[PDB]
Amino acid sequence: SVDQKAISTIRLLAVDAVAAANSGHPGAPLGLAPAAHAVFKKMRFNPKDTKWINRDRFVLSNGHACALLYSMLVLYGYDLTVEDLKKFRQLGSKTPGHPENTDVPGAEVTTGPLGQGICNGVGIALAQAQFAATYNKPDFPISDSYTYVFLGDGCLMEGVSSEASSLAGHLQLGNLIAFWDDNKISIDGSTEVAFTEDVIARYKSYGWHIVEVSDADTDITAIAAAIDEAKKVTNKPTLVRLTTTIGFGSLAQGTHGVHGAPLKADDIKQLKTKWGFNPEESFAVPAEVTASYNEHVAENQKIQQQWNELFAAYKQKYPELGAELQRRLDGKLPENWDKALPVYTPADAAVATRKLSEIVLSKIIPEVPEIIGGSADLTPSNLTKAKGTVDFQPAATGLGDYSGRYIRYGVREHAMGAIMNGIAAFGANYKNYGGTFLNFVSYAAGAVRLSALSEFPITWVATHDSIGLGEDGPTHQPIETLAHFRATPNISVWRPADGNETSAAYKSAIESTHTPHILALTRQNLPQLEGSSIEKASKGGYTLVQQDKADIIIVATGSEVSLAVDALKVLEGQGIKAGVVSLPDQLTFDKQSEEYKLSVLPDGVPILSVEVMSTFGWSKYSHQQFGLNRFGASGKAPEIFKLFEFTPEGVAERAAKTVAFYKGKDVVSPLRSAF
Amino acid sequence: SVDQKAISTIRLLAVDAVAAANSGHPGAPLGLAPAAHAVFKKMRFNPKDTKWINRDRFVLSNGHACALLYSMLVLYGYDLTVEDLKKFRQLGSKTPGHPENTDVPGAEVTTGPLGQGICNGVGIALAQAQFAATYNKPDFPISDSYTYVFLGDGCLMEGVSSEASSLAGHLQLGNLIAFWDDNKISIDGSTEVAFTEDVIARYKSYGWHIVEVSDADTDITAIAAAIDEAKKVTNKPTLVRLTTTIGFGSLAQGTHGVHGAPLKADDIKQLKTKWGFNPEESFAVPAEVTASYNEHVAENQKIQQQWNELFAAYKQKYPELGAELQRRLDGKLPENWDKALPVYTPADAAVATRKLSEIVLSKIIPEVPEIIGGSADLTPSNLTKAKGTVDFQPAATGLGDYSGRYIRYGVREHAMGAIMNGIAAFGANYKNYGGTFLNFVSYAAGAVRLSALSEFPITWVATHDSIGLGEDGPTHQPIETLAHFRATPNISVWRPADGNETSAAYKSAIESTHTPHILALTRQNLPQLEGSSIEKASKGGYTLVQQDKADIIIVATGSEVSLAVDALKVLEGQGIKAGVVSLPDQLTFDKQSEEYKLSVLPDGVPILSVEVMSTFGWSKYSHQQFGLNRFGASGKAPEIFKLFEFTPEGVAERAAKTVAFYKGKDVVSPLRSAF
Ligand SMILES: Cc1ncc(C[n+]2csc(CCOP(=O)(O)OP(=O)(O)O)c2C)c(N)n1
Ligand SMILES: Cc1ncc(C[n+]2csc(CCOP(=O)(O)OP(=O)(O)O)c2C)c(N)n1
Ligand SMILES: O=P(O)(O)OC[C@H]1O[C@H](O)[C@H](O)[C@@H]1O
Ligand SMILES: O=P(O)(O)OC[C@H]1O[C@H](O)[C@H](O)[C@@H]1O
Ligand SMILES: [Ca+2]
Ligand SMILES: [Ca+2]
Repeated sequence: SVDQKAISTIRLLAVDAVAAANSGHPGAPLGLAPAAHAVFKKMRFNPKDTKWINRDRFVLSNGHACALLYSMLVLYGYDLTVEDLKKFRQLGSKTPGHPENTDVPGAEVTTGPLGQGICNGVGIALAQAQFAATYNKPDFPISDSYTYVFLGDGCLMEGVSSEASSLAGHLQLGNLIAFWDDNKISIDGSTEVAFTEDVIARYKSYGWHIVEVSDADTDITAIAAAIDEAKKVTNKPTLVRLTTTIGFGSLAQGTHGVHGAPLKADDIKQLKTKWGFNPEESFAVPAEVTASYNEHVAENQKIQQQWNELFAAYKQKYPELGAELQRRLDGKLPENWDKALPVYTPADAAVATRKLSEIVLSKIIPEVPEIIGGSADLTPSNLTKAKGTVDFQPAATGLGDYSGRYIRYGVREHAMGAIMNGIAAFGANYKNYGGTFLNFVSYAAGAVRLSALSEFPITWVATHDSIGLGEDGPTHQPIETLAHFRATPNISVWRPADGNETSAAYKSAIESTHTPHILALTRQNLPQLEGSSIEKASKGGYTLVQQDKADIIIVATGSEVSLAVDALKVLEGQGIKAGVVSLPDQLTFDKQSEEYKLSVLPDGVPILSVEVMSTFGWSKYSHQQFGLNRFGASGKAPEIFKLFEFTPEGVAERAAKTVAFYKGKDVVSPLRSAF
Repeated sequence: SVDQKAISTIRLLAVDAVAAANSGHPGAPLGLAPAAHAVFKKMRFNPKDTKWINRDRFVLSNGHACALLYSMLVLYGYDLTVEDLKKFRQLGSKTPGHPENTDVPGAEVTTGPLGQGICNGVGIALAQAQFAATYNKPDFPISDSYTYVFLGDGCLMEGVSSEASSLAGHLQLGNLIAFWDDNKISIDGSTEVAFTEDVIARYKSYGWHIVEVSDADTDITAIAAAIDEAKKVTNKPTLVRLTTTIGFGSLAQGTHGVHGAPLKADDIKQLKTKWGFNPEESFAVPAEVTASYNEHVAENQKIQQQWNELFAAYKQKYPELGAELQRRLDGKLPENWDKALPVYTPADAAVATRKLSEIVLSKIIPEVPEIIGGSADLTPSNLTKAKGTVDFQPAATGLGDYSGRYIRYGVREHAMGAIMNGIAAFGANYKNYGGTFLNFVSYAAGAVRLSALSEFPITWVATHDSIGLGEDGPTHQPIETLAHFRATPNISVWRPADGNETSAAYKSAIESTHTPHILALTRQNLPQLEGSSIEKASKGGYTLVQQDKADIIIVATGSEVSLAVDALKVLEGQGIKAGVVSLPDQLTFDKQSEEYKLSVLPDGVPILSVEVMSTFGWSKYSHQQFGLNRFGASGKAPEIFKLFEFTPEGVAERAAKTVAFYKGKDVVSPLRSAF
């Protein structure tokens, strides 16, 4: 049949791609080709419009199997060709060894790090439910799409998927349909060696619906029926158990050897002949298969055409919502939304930057409907919920509604991070955030790094940033955390000092389209600074206190800017003139012009950095660094600052030593380099 | 009764400690006091010998509840007093806001970051089973101890606990007995808002035994009986569901408000009067309670006395095993064990450092019985199993035995990290390791940081360290990873260049008693270096190529040392004389004398670093840094190195630019500083 020919075509494209690269993973593509064929036949999508907002989404959580995904995209006429398949895993190609959303048309997210994709799918489904609740009206199903996810045993072993699956079941996300590749093989061999849990029983315990397909090597009728069944269960996410043979068809099927290396050439020959293909030919695409797939594309394009007319009619019937929806689909924030950002003067009271963050959110959430977010069980500590908003919950619970804007993530930082990536991936201009203590953003590093690589504008509201949190002690106090994330490409790490800087940090975070943000915020109160503004802080780094005859410039962030200002006064009594630079985001600063940066960190003057955590990175901006390179302590915060000499006098002492160290020396800006 | 008085004493000590600090968590201590009383009465321990190897272990995974733990330790006469309780959460005290094994007598591990403790308990239990299988003989139950863990809803939400619980069930760890504080409250309020899964059904799906105690506020008879029942189930870990009221007894019991802030003074008064205590008195310890607890200590000390005689008799009956056991309990490695480390010459073949690591393990595992370890489903890629060894599995499976030495962790990096901490915490000189790709050590950051804070000598075998891995691409290629861990206090991050350096890295890792190790190892082959040795590499940094008239010194690690040596030859043709420094571990180097360090990185010469990942930290050792501060690429590894100009010519160009940049300048060692 044509369906059988399509499945063979998919299998052999994937195998041939791996063969050409002499690298990659043929096993899961061989095992999952029937399911991929069946799922894509049920999906609504336009290969010529990858951003249609009512498309079904597909996520390959077992991203090593990407030769399968690329084969589907090629067969369906996405902007990816057989010539691209021939360049699988080759430098600069459109077919990298794991799928990257920035590079691969039809890759919704970046997968390969196990466990992430299923969580991303939870986030796509969460966003779809919130979006539909916000916009759908009687006779106007603006959003009614599904989220289909493939995942393997490795994803099921990774704790992040447990977190997201518990939460998805709680949230009754009925438009999520996941498929477990139940092939009983991982890299170390049989799953009997390490993974003997009853997966199905676990998923039932989360409140998921289950469908089992006992012969997923051949039974596409049952896979299609499983999808139909899942669609009828509107209040539970569904897990479809696909019992497959890894490497189905290979001489080496059902073995770990078929997981992650190219097949032998003789094996590929016998695959081709058993399935009616020419063993002398590679990258065959039978015209029957193209025709069948094209029929499905044409039908999907007519569905999108009708959706476009539905949307036009929606804009007439619901003028205000229609304009809002249009704006969001155009990727534009509300005009002058930023006029809602709070502004402060030096006469205003001292405030913790966690509380300043609460106040920002309180003002901007009503102004910008595409902002949603939550906390990982730290809502009253991170201060991440705007008073008067409703939680995102299924209405059946009585605890919220899908139109809600505040997500109770529970104690699930890693899944929160990956779910945020999924919400961003949904599109529609979602600007979403997640709160935890800065030290526990580290629990989510797997996902955070992918926010950066995937270029998603997600935001971490990361409070309790330092030893300033006090008594909870060294298990809670960041040391390495900012260095880690600043050393990751494409992460803005804002550490605002005061009210105006906190508003600049949010302006950046919400306006972002390609760069994730971490906002490092304080437990303790900080004064409003003389010289701060949204305008200046928006440059990432700026001259707070200009001193034309400076003996030294002190560069600082966050809670240490006020400390630097106080140290300036101590230094004046010692006959030393200091300037102060505030550096609320190193990435934003780095992106400014060379001349702007040199106006902040000029030649001819020693520069001392002050920040109460690792000194790593700080030599980019300073000659000497005063930081904290040991773990913290459990005590009242001011006593910890005193212990480590982060006091006006301690900073002044190190500033005076720095001035003395450079006496008789020629000093150029830390911004200078040899190459 | 005396038991009722003990429970009230525990509750009120905990409440009074929080009150004195005006900080901390009274709710879970109030709810768990009955269970703590019951468990400690069943436990065998010696307050005067915290390291007795056959003690039962207790772990407080919900570490915020530590006022409870400290109260138990005080009541039982550990080296912790009521005066220490009065200094709860105060700078420098023995009663920090979360328990720290380095500081608190009777704290087996450091908890507070949720999810970690239960995983640590899995590791303690894994070690106990391996230890017992290794040493026990007929009539010689050298090891027969239990591992008791308290955990809350937060630990159950964290994915790391799912990973460890799946694995513990697979491993049939019958001496693990965990207790869930089922109080239906977390920081964000009712667990109904975020955590509605059927926990018990999930634990059954992992192969755990369950006991439910419906009134754990009062029913210590049922809690004791649950322990007895758990002890009869020898092939399953047990979860005991303790249905409690958070803050039991408080006016605010059963609310989130009682979780994490001090009680009101009037609330504490009514607690005291309801329980027969003086509301005017704080830190009361009724002498009846002390007497009852002392009886249990005296009985436990007689048990340890008899164990000591058993051990003496064991050494007579089993002379070889007895001497081995003695040596391990003395904390000493075998005499001259390091003579088994492989040594190489520059005439030997090029080898990947992952393969050199395999070879080291193959030689030292037979020599050093206290080495055990595993991989997170990457055994044939990390090369972490010595041929001929048996896996750690329950014999019932036929897949291994508890005497085995190789652990199949599955795709569970975070739990692997926390389990390693538990194995180290068991003691008996265990030197344990865990393999994954370096980029996915980041999944385990929560645990890795605790290895450092807890001072545990665990080892990560972290292969595929860079763009050198090639085709798997940027989702797999570390950039930020070494900077992150080097910026964490107390982590040795070894990046060996060749065979001799790899042996030095293992010598350090195995000899360690207080410092975790990460060994960053290559996929690709590297040459044996002229000038390397175990002796020199053991210093962390050393002069590989000395050049008395150097125009520049190139400092490098790992795969980039050979690159630097090749660049030296290119520079010679340009009339530039270079020296080369190899810096296999920055922490070990930093610990050398100032004079030694200056012999490696002298004044008066420009120094260029070369390492194919983040430049963060490198200014400690260099004036200019050539690194990789963007994500990688999917392609053949040599082509990626060429793309980013990590070639002999690219290094030479930057070296020549560095020499030119410092012409006419006075250059001092990067090791110099102003303070
Ligand atoms: C977080 C993470 N850890 C480790 C790996 C390395 N890795 C790639 S695939 C795989 C396991 C393969 O098992 P499974 O998901 O069952 O895939 P299948 O063998 O069925 O193809 C591992 C451990 C990874 N990609 N991501
Ligand atoms: C990894 C991590 N994330 C977040 C926190 C902050 N935190 C401390 S206790 C807690 C939750 C309390 O819930 P539970 O464990 O049920 O404790 P109980 O309220 O019953 O005392 C949270 C989120 C933490 N300590 N560790
Ligand atoms: O005063 P906050 O810092 O907001 O919160 C106090 C504690 O309450 C919660 O357990 C938090 O995790 C803290 O440990
Ligand atoms: O050749 P190796 O790098 O050891 O392993 C090749 C692949 O096989 C496994 O999926 C690994 O995770 C890799 O992606
Ligand atoms: Ca599998
Ligand atoms: Ca709880």
